[PDB]
Amino acid sequence: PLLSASIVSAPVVTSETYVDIPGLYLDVAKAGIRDGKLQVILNVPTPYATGNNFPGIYFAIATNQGVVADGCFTYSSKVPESTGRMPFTLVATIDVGSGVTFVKGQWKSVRGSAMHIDSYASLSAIWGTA
Amino acid sequence: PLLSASIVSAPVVTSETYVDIPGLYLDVAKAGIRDGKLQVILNVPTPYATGNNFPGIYFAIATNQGVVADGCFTYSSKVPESTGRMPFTLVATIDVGSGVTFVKGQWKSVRGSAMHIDSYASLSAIWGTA
Amino acid sequence: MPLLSASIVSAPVVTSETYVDIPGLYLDVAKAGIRDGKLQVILNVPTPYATGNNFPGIYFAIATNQGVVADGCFTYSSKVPESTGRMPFTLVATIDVGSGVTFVKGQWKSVRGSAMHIDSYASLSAIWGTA
Ligand SMILES: C[C@@H]1O[C@H](NC(=O)c2cccc(-c3ccccc3)c2)[C@@H](O)[C@H](O)[C@@H]1O
Ligand SMILES: C[C@@H]1O[C@H](NC(=O)c2cccc(-c3ccccc3)c2)[C@@H](O)[C@H](O)[C@@H]1O
Ligand SMILES: C[C@@H]1O[C@H](NC(=O)c2cccc(-c3ccccc3)c2)[C@@H](O)[C@H](O)[C@@H]1O
Repeated sequence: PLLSASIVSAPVVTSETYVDIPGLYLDVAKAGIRDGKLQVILNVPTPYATGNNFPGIYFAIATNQGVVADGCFTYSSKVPESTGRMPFTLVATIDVGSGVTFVKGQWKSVRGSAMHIDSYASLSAIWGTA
Repeated sequence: PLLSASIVSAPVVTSETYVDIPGLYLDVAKAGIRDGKLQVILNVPTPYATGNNFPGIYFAIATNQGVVADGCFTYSSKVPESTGRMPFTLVATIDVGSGVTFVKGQWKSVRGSAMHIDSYASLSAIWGTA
Repeated sequence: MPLLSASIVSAPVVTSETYVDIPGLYLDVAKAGIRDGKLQVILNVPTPYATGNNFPGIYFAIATNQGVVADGCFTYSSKVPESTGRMPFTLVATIDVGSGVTFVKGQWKSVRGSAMHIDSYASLSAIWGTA
């Protein structure tokens, strides 16, 4: 039992709080998963951030109970000569029998960065047992 | 059933088109997979690129039908002081019942870059159902 | 369909010329009753950084009781980075349990004397299957 959602682009976003990346959503309930474990992979292979103060993006895996895992990339220069593509992957294993109905990908600005996904990205899950 | 192929190095390559990374090939047919879903992970943990115009590498997951997912890393300087190692992971979920016999890893130059893998890299797949 | 996972929210700062264990990134394959088959292992360190004076970086490894099965690194592209940016890292290996594997662990080693930092979420995961 394999869940997968993929996008080829997202709207540009700037946010001080975690907001949902449109299209990176897995309905666990719709697949009739009510117990057990999901290994979740948020894969954003070609993201970039724009800004004037060491830009970056915070990414999270979230369920109906909140954020379960988060991370980020940041550039190593204040004003990068060019905002290079910086691959990002996040892996978390969640318990469904806690009352999980959904899994989603979120993002949040680092230091006011504008966040960009303009190519393929994916949210995936494999089901198993404790 | 768990598919896996790993390499410890590849030849240096420059290409304006996607070409196959030698050794990163999964034979779905030989494994007797003709239906269902594969979650594929292309993992190139220690790549780098060389060039004079903001180097990088494009990576793709491809089947007998073509590319199903792609991404890249790029540096953030035109002529990096040193071409740092830039980890890359791509994840895609494919339908084997569409006529898939193989899954392979490909790469393509960014702006004429020379592409380097000189350490471990892997192409993996887990089979499941919808 | 057993799913193994270990996660941390931080580790101690480390400088090491040799691979050392990242505390908390450990999977007991035996205790889970796995004695045969294949594990697909993912080491995920999404927000690491390194500090140093000479193009800093970190080497990461997946290891078993038999030794290292896979390794990689990130490195910065400047000798003395203006700031040590967070550089996401993932390593994927598929191992055989029936060779005498009891455990899987995450390791790290300095690049050029770097100090190694994990101060946020990181994970070691495994999915069991067969050839
Ligand atoms: C923000 C810039 O984005 C550039 N990339 C593009 O503008 C671009 C244009 C067309 C296609 C793609 C692309 C294609 C396949 C997969 C991902 C991206 C990138 C990239 O090369 C630079 O280093 C920099 O990060
Ligand atoms: C291109 C350069 O490559 C260097 N890497 C090596 O020269 C090197 C030499 C021996 C072994 C390895 C290695 C070992 C394990 C896994 C990956 C690479 C790297 C690296 O330190 C620099 O920052 C830079 O990106
Ligand atoms: C070493 C620096 O680390 C900074 N990050 C932090 O200091 C920081 C502070 C509080 C929280 C977090 C964090 C939160 C969620 C996930 C990961 C990290 C980072 C980062 O923005 C910079 O670019 C740089 O790499």
